[PDB]
Amino acid sequence: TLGEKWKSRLNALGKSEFQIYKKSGIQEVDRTLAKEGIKRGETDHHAVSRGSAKLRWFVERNMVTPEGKVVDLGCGRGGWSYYCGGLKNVREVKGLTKGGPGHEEPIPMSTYGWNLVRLQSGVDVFFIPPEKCDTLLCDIGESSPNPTVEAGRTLRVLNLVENWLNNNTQFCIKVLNPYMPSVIEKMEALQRKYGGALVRNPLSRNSTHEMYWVSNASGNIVSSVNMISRMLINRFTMRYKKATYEPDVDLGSGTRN
Ligand SMILES: Nc1ncnc2c1ncn2[C@@H]1O[C@H](CSCC[C@H](N)C(=O)O)[C@@H](O)[C@H]1O
Repeated sequence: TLGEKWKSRLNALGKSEFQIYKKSGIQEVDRTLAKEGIKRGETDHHAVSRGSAKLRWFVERNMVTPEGKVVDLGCGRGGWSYYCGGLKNVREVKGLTKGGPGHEEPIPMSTYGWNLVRLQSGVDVFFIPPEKCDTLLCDIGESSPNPTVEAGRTLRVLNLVENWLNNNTQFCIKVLNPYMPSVIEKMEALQRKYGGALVRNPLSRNSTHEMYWVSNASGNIVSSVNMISRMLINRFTMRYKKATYEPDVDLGSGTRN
């Protein structure tokens, strides 16, 4: 497929060439100071990761309207959870991850609405009973040189999420590899059953073909992905181009009643 061609080409790049391509013409969050602040123990204002700004991109465009009880599957440090904790119609946020050595452990913060957020690692979302929620978030998906490996991992995530959804469910779910036939088929059925569409976030690096399945979006799946495969391929042709930066998000401080 067109995406697989992109994948072959990506795997043939040298080290230096990869790092450059990875950032060419993408959008980037200015994280220097937020990171230095967290390192000094600062728990107010800062986003634990660039995932906050990433999720904000979708939310400010109403592609996902987090509300009620939010479940963040694979929350990592908590970037997505903490951001939702400060959102108007959100009442509760539950984030889950593996954590442990060689894995991202959630960081305790005092950002706005932190008291509405509960994080816990040592949990493998794939084998715990599904819970009820109003919005389901999931940013799971480890990339690999081999697209068939990504296809399976992706299909696992899609089936995992299919269990946590009902209808009225707001959702933003990462789809690591959306171009492999197997994943495309699944997405067509899921779209057919739960709506929404796939969207490319300008903050995603060129090194990944990741797209997110957002509930409040529309668009033909096959058409979605290809449009993006062509983009990523075109970006290979770029010379001496870097990312455009933007200020990170300020998450406030304070509790919510
Ligand atoms: N089976 C599983 N169960 C729980 N967590 C998992 C998992 N597989 C992967 N993960 C976690 O999924 C996380 C995805 S990266 C998290 C980004 C987060 N949205 C943020 O903005 O900070 C990784 O940290 C990984 O540790």
